[PDB]
Amino acid sequence: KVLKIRYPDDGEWPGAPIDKDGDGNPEFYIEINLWNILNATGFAEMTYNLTSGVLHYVQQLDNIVLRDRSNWVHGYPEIFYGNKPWNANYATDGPIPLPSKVSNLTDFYLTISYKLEPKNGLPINFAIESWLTREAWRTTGINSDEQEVMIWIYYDGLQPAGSKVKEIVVPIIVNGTPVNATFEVWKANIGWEYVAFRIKTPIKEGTVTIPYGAFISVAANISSLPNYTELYLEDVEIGTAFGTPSTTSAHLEWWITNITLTPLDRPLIS
Ligand SMILES: [Ca+2]
Ligand SMILES: [Ca+2]
Repeated sequence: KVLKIRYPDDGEWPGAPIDKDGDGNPEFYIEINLWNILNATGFAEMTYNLTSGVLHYVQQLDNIVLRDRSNWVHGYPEIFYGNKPWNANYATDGPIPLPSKVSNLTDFYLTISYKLEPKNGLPINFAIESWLTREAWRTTGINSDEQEVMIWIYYDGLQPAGSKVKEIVVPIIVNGTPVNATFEVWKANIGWEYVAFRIKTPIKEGTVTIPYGAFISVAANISSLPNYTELYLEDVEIGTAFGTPSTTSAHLEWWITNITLTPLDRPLIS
């Protein structure tokens, strides 16, 4: 009834599928994903109670030494749907058929209920991201002619890579109320094209619904990549990037109670 993964007990890359009906196709996949930590004292643990659906992350890391300080953040503990293109983990038991070409995929709402508790000023975000690849089912990383799209609905003390492009309005729902929100749009080239949408009014807890195609449409429109609509939207990842090169301790707790993807009768890109 409770799935648990733990760093460092389960190795340096703990992860596991959430497969509540035991059918061999996960509905989501969880990873502690301390991808830029070389060594730390303490632990990080992610539990997932299969009756309530609560995902709970608890992290107490100290003495942190990074694998590469130029990558800035320490890690991105996360839950995702679809095929994460960096590894062989996937989750496809859901209503949206990911991966799919962006030219074929319906728009969808993403609704997340959550609560974040970073300790002592730790720089963090709460970031949803997707990877857009030239092949349907990538598992070996990302190339220069592909894209990372990130949507930050909370942040403290972190700025997206690259430089600010513009601000956009996106109609979202916060705590049951439809609201026009503003997102800054940032663009970088970091080995691949990077586009991040950073909310101007961070939301540290509650229930948030966003229309995914509002973001992908802007990412398409500002992209320098050729044949953008032939890319596959591989996945939707939800997690908290944290840390900076001068952070040596990182204590953080958070909870996610619901993730829902809701299809809409319309194209993703408009
Ligand atoms: Ca399943
Ligand atoms: Ca994968």
